[PDB]
Amino acid sequence: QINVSFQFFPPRTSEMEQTLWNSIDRLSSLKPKFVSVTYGANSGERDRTHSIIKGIKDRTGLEAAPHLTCIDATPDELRTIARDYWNNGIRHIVALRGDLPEMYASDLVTLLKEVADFDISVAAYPEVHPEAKSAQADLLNLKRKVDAGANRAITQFFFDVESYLRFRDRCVSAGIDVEIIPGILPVSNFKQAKKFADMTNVRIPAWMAQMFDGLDDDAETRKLVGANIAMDMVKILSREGVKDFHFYTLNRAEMSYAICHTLGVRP
Amino acid sequence: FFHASQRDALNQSLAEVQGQINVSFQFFPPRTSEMEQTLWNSIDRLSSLKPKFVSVTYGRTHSIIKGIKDRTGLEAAPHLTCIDATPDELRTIARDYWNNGIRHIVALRGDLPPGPEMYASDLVTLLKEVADFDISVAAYPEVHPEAKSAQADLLNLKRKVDAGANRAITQFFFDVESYLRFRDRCVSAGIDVEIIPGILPVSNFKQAKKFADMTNVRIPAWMAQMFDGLDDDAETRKLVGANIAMDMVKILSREGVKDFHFYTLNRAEMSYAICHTLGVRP
Amino acid sequence: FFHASQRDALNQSLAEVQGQINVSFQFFPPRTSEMEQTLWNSIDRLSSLKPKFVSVTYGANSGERDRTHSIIKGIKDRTGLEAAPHLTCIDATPDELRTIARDYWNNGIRHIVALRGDLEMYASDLVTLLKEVADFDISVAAYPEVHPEAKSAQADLLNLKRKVDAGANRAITQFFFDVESYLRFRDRCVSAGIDVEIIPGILPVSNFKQAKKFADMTNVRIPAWMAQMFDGLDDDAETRKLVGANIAMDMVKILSREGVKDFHFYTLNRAEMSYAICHTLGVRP
Amino acid sequence: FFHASQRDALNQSLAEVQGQINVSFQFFPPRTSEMEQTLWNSIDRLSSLKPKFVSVTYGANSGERDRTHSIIKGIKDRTGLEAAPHLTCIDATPDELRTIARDYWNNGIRHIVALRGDLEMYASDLVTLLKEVADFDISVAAYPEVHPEAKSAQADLLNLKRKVDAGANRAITQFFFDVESYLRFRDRCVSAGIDVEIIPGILPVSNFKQAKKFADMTNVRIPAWMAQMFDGLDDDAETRKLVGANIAMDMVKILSREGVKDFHFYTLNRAEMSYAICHTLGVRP
Ligand SMILES: Cc1cc2nc3c(=O)[nH]c(=O)nc-3n(C[C@H](O)[C@H](O)[C@H](O)COP(=O)(O)OP(=O)(O)OC[C@H]3O[C@@H](n4cnc5c(N)ncnc54)[C@H](O)[C@@H]3O)c2cc1C
Ligand SMILES: Cc1cc2nc3c(=O)[nH]c(=O)nc-3n(C[C@H](O)[C@H](O)[C@H](O)COP(=O)(O)OP(=O)(O)OC[C@H]3O[C@@H](n4cnc5c(N)ncnc54)[C@H](O)[C@@H]3O)c2cc1C
Ligand SMILES: Cc1cc2nc3c(=O)[nH]c(=O)nc-3n(C[C@H](O)[C@H](O)[C@H](O)COP(=O)(O)OP(=O)(O)OC[C@H]3O[C@@H](n4cnc5c(N)ncnc54)[C@H](O)[C@@H]3O)c2cc1C
Ligand SMILES: Cc1cc2nc3c(=O)[nH]c(=O)nc-3n(C[C@H](O)[C@H](O)[C@H](O)COP(=O)(O)OP(=O)(O)OC[C@H]3O[C@@H](n4cnc5c(N)ncnc54)[C@H](O)[C@@H]3O)c2cc1C
Ligand SMILES: CN1c2c(nc(N)[nH]c2=O)NC[C@@H]1CNc1ccc(C(=O)N[C@@H](CCC(=O)O)C(=O)O)cc1
Ligand SMILES: CN1c2c(nc(N)[nH]c2=O)NC[C@@H]1CNc1ccc(C(=O)N[C@@H](CCC(=O)O)C(=O)O)cc1
Ligand SMILES: CN1c2c(nc(N)[nH]c2=O)NC[C@@H]1CNc1ccc(C(=O)N[C@@H](CCC(=O)O)C(=O)O)cc1
Ligand SMILES: CN1c2c(nc(N)[nH]c2=O)NC[C@@H]1CNc1ccc(C(=O)N[C@@H](CCC(=O)O)C(=O)O)cc1
Repeated sequence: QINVSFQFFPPRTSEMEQTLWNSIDRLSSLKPKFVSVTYGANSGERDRTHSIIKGIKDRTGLEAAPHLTCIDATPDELRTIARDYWNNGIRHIVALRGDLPEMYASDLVTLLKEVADFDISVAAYPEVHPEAKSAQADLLNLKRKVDAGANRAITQFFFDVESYLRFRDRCVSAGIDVEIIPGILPVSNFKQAKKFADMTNVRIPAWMAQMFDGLDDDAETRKLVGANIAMDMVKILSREGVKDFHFYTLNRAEMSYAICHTLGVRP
Repeated sequence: FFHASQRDALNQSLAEVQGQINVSFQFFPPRTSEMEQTLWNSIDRLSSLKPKFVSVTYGRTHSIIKGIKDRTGLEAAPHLTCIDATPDELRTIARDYWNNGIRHIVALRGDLPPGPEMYASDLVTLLKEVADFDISVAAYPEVHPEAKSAQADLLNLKRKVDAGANRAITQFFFDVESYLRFRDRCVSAGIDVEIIPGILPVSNFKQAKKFADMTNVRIPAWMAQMFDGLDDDAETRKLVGANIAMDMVKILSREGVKDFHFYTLNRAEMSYAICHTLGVRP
Repeated sequence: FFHASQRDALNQSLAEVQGQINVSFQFFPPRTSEMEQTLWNSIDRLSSLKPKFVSVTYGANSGERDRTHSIIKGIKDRTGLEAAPHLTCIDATPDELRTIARDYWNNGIRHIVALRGDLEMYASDLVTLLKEVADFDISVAAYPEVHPEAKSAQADLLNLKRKVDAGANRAITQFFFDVESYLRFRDRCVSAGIDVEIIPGILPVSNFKQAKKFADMTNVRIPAWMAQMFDGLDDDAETRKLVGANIAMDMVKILSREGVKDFHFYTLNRAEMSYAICHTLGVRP
Repeated sequence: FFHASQRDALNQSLAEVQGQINVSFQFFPPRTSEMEQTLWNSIDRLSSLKPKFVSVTYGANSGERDRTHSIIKGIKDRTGLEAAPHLTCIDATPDELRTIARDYWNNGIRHIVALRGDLEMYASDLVTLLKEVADFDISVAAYPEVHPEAKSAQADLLNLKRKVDAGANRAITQFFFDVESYLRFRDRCVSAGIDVEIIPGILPVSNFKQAKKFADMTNVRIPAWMAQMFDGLDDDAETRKLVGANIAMDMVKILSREGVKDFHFYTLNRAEMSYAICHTLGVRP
């Protein structure tokens, strides 16, 4: 069947905290294989990420994976943190280098596997990481992370489906045998999605830009339009063999819940 | 891999139709104060899309038409049936409209009261003489329940067109292939009017399904499965329904359909969004 | 490598159709000494490709019928090719049209492109009138994207059927750049029971600014990618030529693979582009 | 309508890459006054496209090193663009090469295309020698269809790896017409652990007779459809240009869709074709 995972971020306000827990209760009913919580060095720190992870586990029993980065952290610190997480039931970590230099994501994967037999997920970039020397180098890096122990790759979001398909083919050609899980970003706020995409070199098709044109002050239409795009995307990916999806919920459940419904993932 | 590129091509072609598609909206006389307000709010919202025309069902209609015309200046076409009316009484009601600014009328026989020898074709002819109205009639891609056969039903539409109907609006449908095959059959039968698809954006499946079973409109298995389990989830139903309708008009648009009629159920949200995807914007 | 493979397959198939494609060329009466010279140069160059026929337009409401007739005569005497004059009925009475038709027939002109003409009778009326005069080969216009004055796509399609039923044995389309529109229209013609081949009219574009204006007036869609391809080339005739040839070559390659074996070229009296496109279709001297 | 849809998708994607493609142009030392003039005209025309760099060949065993150096200097002073001289080691001793390298570096030449050269040391030896002289940007040749003298495809691939490991930061391919061969080679480079981008060398063909001879000598395959496309055009330069442009435009469109964002053009000192191909890639003045 189809497996799904949901990504959340640490709330910074009382309002967002309420929204998040509402979304977790709603989405947990879909029995995701796992959920994850992002890390922001200047937007919550490791303690806030960990707190949310602990809260999810206690409230839902679901496997919750914290996103752990290695910037401004020492190897000894990372080992101590990893040991603590393991001994506390956290056995899946999304290993990342982090949004800013001594170590790269592959170094963290190796460090984590030395501590314990963690389930590890790493970032993949269908349209190439902005800092990569080349597409070839970025693919060789993903192979490096997988070879170090990563169990699966989760991709940066994309809106050009062929870009993901072509990337998946290159991964297979390179001998990367783990699942390349598409990270899906349901878009309700285009202005913000466009900003993020431009910063990560993610192409926004001309038809998509036109689809959101003139909707700056029409939230309702943006939601229906964005849901249509996301549902169409997962439909095509599903037809192309994708059996795993990771949703960038941005702490909202409505869109991701509905998209999962169309994939047959229901309570 | 082709599925991906085909979708991009479909989406891009849709983005390029911007400002070339005509749309019409259908409303019904409100039965409560809440609906009254909802209706006028929707008319204001939808009026900004500059529809070719809007229509009002008839089971107060005359009032609604005038109100819409005297408020937006849109071509408000009232619906007229052959129920509870005599061939002579349908004439006084017919010239009153022309002597009031109403030149477009949707001619139908009408739903039979729960409890005549005059059909819609007979009604169309009974209007052309009074005056040269713009007559729009109903077409049934999946065949009208009472029709003895598909061909017989098709010939009837032709009869209604030859009588003076300058356009046909279809019963709602969810099987796009059925509409396309029907559109082809119409041309083969010599019907030279466009067969405007009537689109019903579904938010309440339970109710839509009941209406469908009553009008002989088929609900595809994939659609039934798509709405299964959402009886108590209005939010998901709306996103799913919008997706279905948007996918429909997108496919229809690529097939050359440049005219759409929306059964708004007096709500603007869904139809407004579907129009947005078709490039119909304020 | 889907795209790469699809390309090699498309290219090889095109290479294999050599000696199976029929082509026709459309010219217009020269208005200057320079254009007169250009036209005859193009006629000699293109005649070497042995087209099934060539045609010469006649601007409706122009009153320059004699020019069209003169050019047609010149082509026949100079090349021995079948030359078809375009004839419009919007600017002539039935009697005048019958006289014009009879003279054509007696002058050995047995193929006429019957049109209503750019602004009482419609093209179908002209077709009927011509068949009554003599057993002419008659070609008529088809519109994949619907004629701008049609009350509906259905009405326009039934009109084509009327012209064919009246005696037209060839249908030539308005130019287009949306290949899928032509393919869908071809299927719709079958649904309407039209049994004549729908010959695509190909317009090789070198001057985009002018083609865009023409397309806008005729309801012909210019894809966004095409508008982008010509953006910034207003003063670069060389690049426009290469880009336009690429577009036309791609178009006929796809149409060829779909089974089209007849092409009508709107040459604008120039031979270079049409000659090269024909070369890719295996139509060579 | 698979082929039609695939075309529209490919074309729209190409339109959307505008402002994301990097290009470079290769020239050769003019041998006559006419060619000298042609070259500078091409350099001015192409420089307006802001290429990442341009390069100038040096025929091994020619003894005309000065010409290459002179042209490079002229380009830098006239355009301010990065100009890379090609340097071969088959006709010079290590000491001579070190002197040549030092002078380039002191003259502001920081990018060299290091080659063994057309017939003791191999290109990898030159790469190592250059890096020892200074921190040069070094580009080397790659062969998707395997260099004719290689003992095996594996040996040739490992040789590219050796050159990259020695300090080369760019790989530029021999020209090709079999797009799938390049794509497969690109994947094989990843398998070999080569992390530099493999830049496709594009040869826009106008004179097929000459390109065929060159291809035959370099082991580059000419597809049967391509040979057929140029058949019968020996004395038709106009049609050859249109056909060749069509081929190159189709090639970069497919490569672009596959993620290639860097292209190196073998201009043969002419600007027209390369300029137009760049225009389709969104590289415009
Ligand atoms: C699914 C997902 C979740 C994420 N969650 C978060 C989050 O919670 N918090 C946060 O801060 N960020 C997060 N990010 C963003 C991420 O941290 C940034 O993309 C970051 O710049 C790189 O992280 P990485 O793990 O991909 O790094 P790496 O895999 O180390 O890659 C980073 C760059 O270094 C290059 N590289 C690798 N090894 C070498 C080498 N030896 N020499 C030279 N270059 C090399 C790569 O090719 C690449 O360009 C996420 C991204 C994804 C796709
Ligand atoms: C766009 C649209 C708007 C509508 N608006 C309204 C509205 O405002 N009010 C309302 O009351 N209803 C409305 N309806 C519903 C409609 O009135 C019903 O569907 C009704 O059952 C048939 O109407 P008709 O106009 O199709 O009649 P007809 O076209 O006469 O068709 C009815 C049946 O008679 C058959 N038939 C025709 N002539 C003969 C003959 N001589 N002998 C035997 N069989 C024959 C036909 O095949 C068919 O089965 C609407 C429907 C549509 C699609
Ligand atoms: C291959 C080709 C060659 C051409 N050559 C020339 C030329 O040399 N000179 C020139 O002047 N123009 C020329 N034209 C342009 C052409 O004359 C215009 O497109 C003109 O507007 C329509 O001519 P038609 O023959 O298609 O007319 P018709 O087939 O009569 O169609 C014109 C319109 O009338 C409608 N129609 C048909 N019958 C009726 C009816 N009974 N009642 C109401 N509407 C009806 C049709 O649907 C359509 O919208 C050419 C076009 C093509 C595609
Ligand atoms: C982008 C580009 C630019 C060029 N510019 C020029 C130019 O300006 N001037 C000019 O003269 N030529 C030029 N050439 C042609 C080139 O010099 C020839 O292809 C030449 O035959 C090989 O040069 P190379 O640098 O690839 O050599 P190398 O990489 O040394 O390879 C040549 C052969 O030696 C083999 N090989 C490598 N090491 C060993 C070893 N230790 N033992 C045995 N075999 C080995 C390789 O597999 C291969 O078959 C260019 C080619 C390209 C693709
Ligand atoms: C781990 N995230 C991430 C990444 N890639 C990089 N480089 N960095 C990241 O932090 N890829 C996946 C994910 C992307 N995160 C995000 C977060 C917010 C928005 C955004 O546009 N937020 C809007 C709308 C929120 C809403 O839905 O209401 C905002 O205004 O917050 C986009 C992507
Ligand atoms: C003219 N209408 C009509 C017809 N066909 C027949 N036979 N009769 C008709 O009146 N075809 C088109 C249109 C269909 N009308 C309708 C009206 C309501 C609903 C419906 O499902 N109503 C629900 C939900 C309303 C809502 O969205 O709030 C209801 O419970 O009222 C469906 C079709
Ligand atoms: C019979 N023609 C025609 C028609 N459709 C209509 N409505 N009317 C017509 O006359 N369809 C086919 C053909 C199109 N004719 C033309 C004629 C000129 C140009 C044009 O753009 N001419 C430019 C460039 C000429 C050149 O290439 O040198 C010009 O400025 O003349 C386009 C289409
Ligand atoms: C560095 N060149 C090169 C190589 N490979 C090898 N082995 N040797 C080389 O010198 N690969 C890339 C490039 C190819 N150079 C060339 C040079 C000329 C022609 C050629 O066919 N020239 C024709 C036409 C010139 C024109 O277009 O005007 C000629 O007759 O000069 C082809 C490839």
